[PDB]
Formats: sequence, C-alpha cells, structure tokens
Amino acid sequence: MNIFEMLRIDEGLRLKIYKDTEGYYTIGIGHLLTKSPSLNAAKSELDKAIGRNTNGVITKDEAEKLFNQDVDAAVRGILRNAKLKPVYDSLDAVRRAALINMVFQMGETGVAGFTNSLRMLQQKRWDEAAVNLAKSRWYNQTPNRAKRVITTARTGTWDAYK
Ligand SMILES: [Cl-]
Ligand SMILES: [Cl-]
Repeated sequence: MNIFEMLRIDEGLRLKIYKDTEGYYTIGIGHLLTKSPSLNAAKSELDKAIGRNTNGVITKDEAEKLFNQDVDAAVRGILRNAKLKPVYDSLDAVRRAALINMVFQMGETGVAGFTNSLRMLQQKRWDEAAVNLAKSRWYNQTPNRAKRVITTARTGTWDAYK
C-alpha cells in the first residue's frame, strides 16, 4: 500500500463534478474545484484545470493527471512549510503518508494549525497524538476517514486500510 492507493480509497473517483462533504464543487480524486456556490464557476475552474472544454465531465486519465499534481503539490507544500517539515522529517514512511493525507484533504494551512498534535507526533507520543487529533471538527465531520488516517498515524502500519 502507498499514499496514492491510500488516498484513492479515501476520496473515491468521480468523473463528473460533484459536491464534497462540505458542499464544495469537486471532481476526480478529491480535487476541489471551488468553494463558490456557482456550478458555473466550477465548470470554469474545471475547464482551466484541464485545458479543455469539459462541460463538467472528465476522463479517468484526466482525473489521474489531476491527482498526480495534487499529491505532488501536497508533498512540496509539506517540505516548504516551516511547521510541517520538521514533523515529516522526523517520521517513518507510513506515518508520513498520514500527514500527506491530511494535507491533501485540509490544506497546508489547516494541518499547520494542528499545533499540539504535530508536537506529539514529533515527540513520538503516538497515543496522545491520536487522542488530540480526534478533538477536531475534521474528525467530527468525516469520522471514518479520519479514524483511518489517525490509526495510520498512531500505529505506523496500514491496518486501517486492510
Ligand atoms: Cl489545477
Ligand atoms: Cl467519513
């Protein structure tokens, strides 16, 4: 199992614009198109992102192309971030995938804000980190996905995804 397969499980694949959990216009593999209520602003962004006139529909390849760009941006966002970087450098490869999942989902800023949890992740205090991570809107809004990511972080194994 790897970050890509982990995220494709968590986000699904949709070839047609849809709304996310939060209500935002999304497409492919968790690719947020806009937070604007307009489906027309969504089609615009979508067309921009893809380089073509899509009419709200994309091919599998296109969805994969977007996903590759997003995981990449996610990793680079982590390594460019003064709050995130140290935590990541300190982690083994499984737990790293966990932080990457979070950043893909909630943006760098979002995660960078989990101050306390990042600190316990750094100090390798797994259980406590797991408990603190659960005290978040994130966990309350998307409990099953969050529980999965959180267990990956606590344990350093891919069990929750098996
Ligand atoms: Cl884009
Ligand atoms: Cl969920």
